[PDB]
Formats: sequence, C-alpha cells, structure tokens
Amino acid sequence: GPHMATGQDRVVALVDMDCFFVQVEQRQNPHLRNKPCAVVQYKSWKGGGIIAVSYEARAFGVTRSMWADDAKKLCPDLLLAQVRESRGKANLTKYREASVEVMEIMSRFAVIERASIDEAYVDLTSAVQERLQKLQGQPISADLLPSTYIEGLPQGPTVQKEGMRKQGLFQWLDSLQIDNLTSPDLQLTVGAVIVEEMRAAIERETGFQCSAGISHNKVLAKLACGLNKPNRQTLVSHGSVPQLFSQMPIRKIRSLGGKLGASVIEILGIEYMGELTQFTESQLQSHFGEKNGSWLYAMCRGIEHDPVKPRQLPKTIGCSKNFPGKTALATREQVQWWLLQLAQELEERLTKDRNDNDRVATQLVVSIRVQGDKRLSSLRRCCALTRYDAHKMSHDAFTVIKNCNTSGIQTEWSPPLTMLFLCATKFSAS
DNA sequence: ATAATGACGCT
DNA sequence: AGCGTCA
Ligand SMILES: Cc1cn([C@H]2C[C@H](O)[C@@H](COP(=O)(O)NP(=O)(O)OP(=O)(O)O)O2)c(=O)[nH]c1=O
Ligand SMILES: [Mg+2]
Ligand SMILES: [Mg+2]
Repeated sequence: GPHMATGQDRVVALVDMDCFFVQVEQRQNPHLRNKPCAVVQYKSWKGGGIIAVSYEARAFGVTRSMWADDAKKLCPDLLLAQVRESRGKANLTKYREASVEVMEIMSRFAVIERASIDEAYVDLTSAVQERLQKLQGQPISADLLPSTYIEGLPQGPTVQKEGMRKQGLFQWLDSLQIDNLTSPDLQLTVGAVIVEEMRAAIERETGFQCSAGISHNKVLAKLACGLNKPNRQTLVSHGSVPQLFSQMPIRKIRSLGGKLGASVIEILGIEYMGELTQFTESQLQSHFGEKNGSWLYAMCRGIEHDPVKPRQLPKTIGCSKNFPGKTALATREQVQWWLLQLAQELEERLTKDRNDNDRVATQLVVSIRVQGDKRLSSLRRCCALTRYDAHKMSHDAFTVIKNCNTSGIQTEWSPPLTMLFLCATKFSAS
C-alpha cells in the first residue's frame, strides 16, 4: 500500500535517430532522399554488407546484415551509399561526426548518457520540475504534442493512424490532473512536451529525424521509443505497464535479448514479461542470481533504478578488422602491416580526441581472433599507451601477441588470424 | 563471409 | 588482468 515504491520518481527519455547512417548519406546526397536506400560496407563481396536501411527499403524486406546483391533481389530500385574506406578498412568518421552534432544539441536540454552512436538517454526530472513552475497550473494543449503517442490509448467506447494517435492523446489529456505538480502522469506529459522541443531542434539544426520514448526509467523509455518509429515519440506511463507487458515477449526488453532472456523463458516456462510477476524475488534470485533476480522482480513491474549517467563521450576508442575465410592472415608480415593500418587510424582518432576533449588514453588493448574460434575474441592482451605514435603502438601490439604464433617458420603465422582489434582505454585528464 | 564497434559484468 | 554477454 503506502510503502510500495512504484518507480515513478524520474522522467527519463531515450532519443534514437531513424535509420541513422542512411539519413547522414541522404542529407549529403539529395538524390537519395525519400527513396529505398541502404548503407553498405565493402563492395566486392556480394555487393557489400548492409548496415543501415531506409524505411522505404524496409517495406521491401531489406534488412541489416543482408548482402547488397541479395537486397537488390527484393528491391531492384534500391539505392546504395558506401562507407568510406581508408587504409584498407571501413572508416566510420562521417557517422561519428554526425553523432556529435546530435549529442551536442541534446546536451543543451539536459544531462545525457550516450548509449550508442545514434542514441542517448535523457534525465528530464529537473527540467520538468521547472517547466511545471513556469506553466502556472495551465492545461497542456494537444498542439504541444504533435508527434506523441500515448501507449495503451485510445481505449473504450477512426480508421487512420493519425486519427488513432489523436484520439488516444485526447483521452490522456482529458484525464490529466494539472493541479497536482507531483502527479507522475503529469510529469511524463511535460517530459514529452520537452522531448517534442528537443526533437524539433535536432531536425531543424541537422536535418535528421528521430524517435523517442518517455517513461520513468531507461528500459521503459527504450522500449517506448521503438513502438512508433519512425519520426514519432511514445509516452509509456506506469499505468500502461500491465497491459503492455502482458503480451510483450521477454526478448524485447533491453538486456534480455540474449542467453539470460532465453534461460528465463526455459527455466520458468513463460513467454511474456508480465508473467514474471508471479514469482517471488527470492525465487527469481535462486534461478538467475542476486542481481538479475532483483532486477527482474522490479522490471516486470515497470520499475528500474539504473541512473542516466552523465557521459556524452565514448569511454574507449577502437578499431578492428576481420579477415574471414581464405583471407585469414597467415604471415608475420601480413599481421604487422595490418596492425600498422589499425594503429594509424587509432593515432588519428586519438590525436583528434585529445585536442577536442582534453584527455589522453593510457592503456592499449590488443585483441585477436584465431581461425576456427567463433568467439568475438580468442585472446586479449594489454600494454601501456604512452605515446600517440602509430609505429610504436603497432610494434607494442605485435610484441604482446607475437607469442600466439605456434608456427615453426617465424615468417609464417599459425593458426591464421581472422581478426585484429586495437582499443585505446583508461583515459586521464590532459 | 557481416563488419565494426562499444559498455559492462564476472572472476 | 583477461574472458563473456549484449547490443
Ligand atoms: C544495430 C547496428 C547499428 N549499426 C549502425 C547503423 C545504424 O544506422 C546506426 C544506429 O543503429 P540503430 O539505431 O540500431 N538502427 P537505425 O538508426 O539505422 O534505424 P532505426 O533506429 O531502427 O530507425 O548504427 C551498425 O553498424 N551495426 C549494427 O549492428
Ligand atoms: Mg536508430
Ligand atoms: Mg540506436
């Protein structure tokens, strides 16, 4: 009753760019706008691998990870933009720079946590408090929420989707108690007004469209964001959670899309997130451990405490290249040349980082994958990063891995290497 | 033969 | 430190 926490203490948003790398290429090349379009890396093998897809192309069934030659079979008029290639590898600089454009705009509104190249969580609790003060006790007009969906509405006693959107919004606003500055539903609504403003600013200042979720925590905000992509935002209230979760597959919830989510399903014999409510916290802890158990117990009730961390910048700077199949590296000279290519890209990015962000990386992590091993990494080794010098970094990287080579002939490398990865870590102020 | 990344938990 | 998970 009066002591049961409801997880309604915060207003959190997740803003995610729509088909992000595609929009970056469409801004640059007007010929690609409003067309079925995809971004591809590496053209020679099967036309390249697709890493981003416009919504027009998605309607033909084009997806990420598809080969471009195959995507063209589904969508003969598909247009393609290629990722820049530098020093023999994909170079993602253009998309990193476009990411900064969007992150810097979001940071004007609130503390953000960069969660990927194209999304950030936003803690709007404070911003909402102040806007509520400015807004007297004035009603909130539907005109202030022109792209907002209220999940779960309309309900009760129109055949167009915009008609549906409005009806639900009307029911929501009609029910809202504006006199109470402490109403969680009110707080979420004001949060959504602010996110409309944020999303308009992003589009005005960059040309990029995005979607967003507004709820009381990160997991619900992220889930909400995806419910009405593209170019729309969704409010998921605490009250909407039982119905929303009642048919929500467990794998759709952030962090449950992998092996843990699968074991939840297998061990407990359930399918939907809401079904988790029937287990005691101790029961969930017994199956999945203390941390996962407690997290699941609260999360299936719509409650989560993970804070929006104040971090706009990546914690690591890395670059990697795979060498699949026949191309696996099999000579020492091959290994050294590619370590040099990676180290050169790293130096350039690190030097830029140091100038922009007043920090220096102090540790170098070297990772390789060996032929036959289907793990991401077969081996990780680290050394000190004391100089932003590509030749030193590549030399040092070789030094810490060179003993992996089981070959008798030292000019040869065995087993062949299917991946090289250099990562600069442990930043300190500079 | 998707690739290229990036955060974080466990021991 | 080095490995595993999730995205
Ligand atoms: C998931 C994923 C994304 N990306 C890149 C391309 C995407 O445009 C960008 C953002 O990822 P996303 O938000 O998961 N997908 P999207 O922004 O292209 O499309 P939407 O968010 O579903 O509208 O990151 C990859 O390069 N490999 C990946 O596995
Ligand atoms: Mg996106
Ligand atoms: Mg994203």
